[PDB]
Amino acid sequence: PTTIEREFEELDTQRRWQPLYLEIRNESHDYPHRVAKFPENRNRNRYRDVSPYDHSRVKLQNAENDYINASLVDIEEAQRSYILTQGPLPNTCCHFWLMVWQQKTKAVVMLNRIVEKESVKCAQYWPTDDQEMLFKETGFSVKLLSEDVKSYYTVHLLQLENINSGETRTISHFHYTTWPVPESPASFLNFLFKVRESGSLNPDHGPAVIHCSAGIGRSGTFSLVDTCLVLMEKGDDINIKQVLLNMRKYRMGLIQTPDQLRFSYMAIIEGAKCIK
Ligand SMILES: CCc1oc2cc(S(=O)(=O)Nc3ccc(S(=O)(=O)Nc4nccs4)cc3)ccc2c1C(=O)c1cc(Br)c(O)c(Br)c1
Repeated sequence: PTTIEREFEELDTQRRWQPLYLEIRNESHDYPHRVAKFPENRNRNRYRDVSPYDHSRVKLQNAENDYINASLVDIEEAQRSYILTQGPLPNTCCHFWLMVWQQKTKAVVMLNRIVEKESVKCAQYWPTDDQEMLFKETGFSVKLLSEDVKSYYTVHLLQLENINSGETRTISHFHYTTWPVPESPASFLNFLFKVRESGSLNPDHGPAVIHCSAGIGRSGTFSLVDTCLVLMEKGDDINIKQVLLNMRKYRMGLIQTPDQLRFSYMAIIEGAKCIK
């Protein structure tokens, strides 16, 4: 039994998952997010209570308004860096692809459906058929090259084209389509390591773009499990609470429910076991 397994059982029998999440909420530092609250940036935010910090937000270079609801989450100890962003709005899809191009991003990880519970959680920012999707505001076009439909997720091969220079880039779109938290981390871990197998999270590429609806809940679960697993391969005894609080310095409110926190503990334990 490892230290993480000992702690996981202690929280389970003592039923201390909600006070632990309350501790993480109370110890979370607040950072200024002034740019997100500008009146001109109101239509660029999906939710009023979700904003990127000024010190870690991703800037759209050489644009009139450089703002996008996206945060660069850097973890130097794990040599990992993700871009956690919101589900693009119909008017911010052009900015979403401008960010992907400027940051040299290789893959996009989508952990939500287009509609969920009678509500649209994300705009259709990529084409579903052979028709080209134009984004004249930033000068980009997206074409669907291939699609691999699996049981719980779908992988779309996309072509991001700079319509002004003709340069094209292949983007791997990993779309997890069956997020309820899941009762078992087997499906989530196999989806995460399929993203790992593509080499998209490797340092020779730009930061991968992780996003759900708000980009803090399910995206925080994906980033926390992946980062903690990398830190375990380095032989380091990790403090999952401290790792999560450190990532919360780059984007507010990572992990939204105690169940998401408990699922992150399960995915880290089962993920490290599958390597053994
Ligand atoms: C670490 C990623 C990962 O973690 C998982 C966890 C489960 S689980 O929740 O059922 N838990 C589990 C399942 C099996 C074991 S086990 O260690 O007893 N068996 C095996 N380990 C490696 C190959 S067979 C230990 C824990 C299932 C599947 C996976 C899984 C994968 O699907 C997976 C594993 C590898 Br290695 C890989 O290269 C890729 Br791609 C995906």
